[PDB]
Amino acid sequence: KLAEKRPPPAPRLTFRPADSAADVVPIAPISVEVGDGWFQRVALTNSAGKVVAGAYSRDRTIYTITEPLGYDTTYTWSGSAVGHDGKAVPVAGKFTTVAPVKTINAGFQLADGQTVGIAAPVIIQFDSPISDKAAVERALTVTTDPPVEGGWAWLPDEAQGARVHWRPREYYPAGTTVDVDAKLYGLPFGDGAYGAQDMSLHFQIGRRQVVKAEVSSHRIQVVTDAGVIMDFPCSYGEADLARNVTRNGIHVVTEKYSDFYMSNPAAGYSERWAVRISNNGEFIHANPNGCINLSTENAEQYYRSAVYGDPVEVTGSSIQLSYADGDIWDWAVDWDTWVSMSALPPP
Repeated sequence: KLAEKRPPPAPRLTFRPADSAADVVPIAPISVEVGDGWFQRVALTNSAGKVVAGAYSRDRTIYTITEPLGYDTTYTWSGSAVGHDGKAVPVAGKFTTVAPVKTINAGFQLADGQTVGIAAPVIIQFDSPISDKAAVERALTVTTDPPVEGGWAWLPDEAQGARVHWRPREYYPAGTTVDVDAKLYGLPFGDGAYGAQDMSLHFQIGRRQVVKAEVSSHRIQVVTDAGVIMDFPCSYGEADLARNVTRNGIHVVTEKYSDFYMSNPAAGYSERWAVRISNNGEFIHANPNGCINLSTENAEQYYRSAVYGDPVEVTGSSIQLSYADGDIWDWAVDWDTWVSMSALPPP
């Protein structure tokens, strides 16, 4: 004659990740939901007391974290959720994120905001080898305006570590803007290594400028949208021996010196108005070898015009630019060879 009804349910809390889990990836989904009830308060702190941000998805059945976490850190839940009957039951729990075997840092070779020439590669250099290069490359997106075809390619690791290069197939159209996103935080690089940090880079391609360098011509031409703006007598390597041959193929300008003191394989010299076109010791500069030599006042005027990433098309030479010459050799190989240095299939 009285009640005899079985009570309304207890709230059911489901934790992702679950209580006491270790080796949790710092960008994994982190949540807490309640059925048969709604949350009254939820918070997540790390071991040091820093709240980690999150918001409740509607009809407060779920609370989700909205910022990445750290490595080798233990996180605790605190809160309560009220059931049907009105009594509140605690939201308490723990977990711990991964400590990686090592964290592999990386960096771009250009700065955000840089304006570069129509042949600049995007260079990402790491400070360790990389076991799962495909996993890392799949974390790379390049977005161009206008959109342009290109590819990622891995070069042989340097002493500092592995390194990957992005090249357009044809030259960038002058003015193109470039956005590079590397989502490497919490990404396993394999063999227990993890990305150190997400990286992003914004830069612009500058004015179109192409150097035409036909060795048999004893001239160099500098051509922009204004046409031939420089046609200089010059001279190239005598090509007696191989050390004095100007490499064939499309070079990239990297560095330039008003006034410079160098010593490295060729002999050793100190010069003026040098524009470096290879890490092998080739320059456009003044002579008053390997290099392209101009009069001092023609070397100066070119030197001022030049920009990182400008292409230098050398033709009529008998040794083609190569890995053996150091960076930048990315334009000395056909496209099918470039897509073949991707750690992924070749669409």
